[PDB]
Amino acid sequence: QWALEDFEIGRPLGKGKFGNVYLAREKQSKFILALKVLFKAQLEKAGVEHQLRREVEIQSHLRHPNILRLYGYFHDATRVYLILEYAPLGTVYRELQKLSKFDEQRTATYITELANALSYCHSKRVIHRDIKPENLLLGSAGELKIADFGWSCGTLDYLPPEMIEGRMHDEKVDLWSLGVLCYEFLVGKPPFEANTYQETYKRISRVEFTFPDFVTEGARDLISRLLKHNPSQRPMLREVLEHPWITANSSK
Ligand SMILES: C#CCNC(=O)c1cc(Nc2cc(C3CC3)[nH]n2)nc(N2CCN(C(=O)c3ccc(O[S+](=O)=O)cc3)CC2)n1
Repeated sequence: QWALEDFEIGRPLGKGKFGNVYLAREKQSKFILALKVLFKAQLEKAGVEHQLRREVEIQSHLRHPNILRLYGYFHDATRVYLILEYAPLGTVYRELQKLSKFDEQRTATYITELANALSYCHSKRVIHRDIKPENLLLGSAGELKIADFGWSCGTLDYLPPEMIEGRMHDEKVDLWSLGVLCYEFLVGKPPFEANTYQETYKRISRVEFTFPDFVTEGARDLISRLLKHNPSQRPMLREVLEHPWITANSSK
């Protein structure tokens, strides 16, 4: 229903691996949106042609203030194009490099907007992975918005134990990500970082992490409760919005 000639591309937002994302205005009536171009190259270098083709199928059937929108897509002879919502204030990874580490007010609010988005995703029967600071955009008001979802290998940093052990995984995976994220926001780095898979794999498998002095109790109690090896004993996100440290610092 769309084509490359209903759009006017502007400032290059990001130059990535599978393509580029540009600021674009729908010339029909001047709508500001993010337009990502995925070439057949790289994409056809892997079998991800229909791998991230069902990912777009999941994206469209997804409406949420904290979930980045997918308006549509179309195919070229060289590439494919994705019409996405524009997030004025970049990624959380960028804000994280400038501030190095977040406080408790900001972090508690981020895991709140995330718990809501994940809850909606589970109610809509959607399992998510990959969720990391590189995949989180800020809106006009700093509204957190999750992206990618093409994954709905690489750096294991944000993968749960059951997933790397090649075993079974369910909805409780997103509550491990919530734990790893909350740590990274508070500390500045993921709780299982390293220089290799074999080390990170061991560390993530053994669930071996430590706390800097400044990260406080209530935050420790939440990161700890969230980062249990077994898929159970991890609170359902309904219970994570309830946590005292969360509520005592969050926004709504
Ligand atoms: C500071 C400041 C002001 N704002 C920005 O500086 C700012 C705003 C923005 N607004 C957006 C983009 C989107 C779309 C979902 C893209 N919605 N709202 N995006 C970015 N980015 C996104 C992309 N960036 C990447 O590094 C990349 C990632 C994957 C990727 O995959 S793809 O297969 O090629 C290829 C590149 C890095 C800068 N940066």
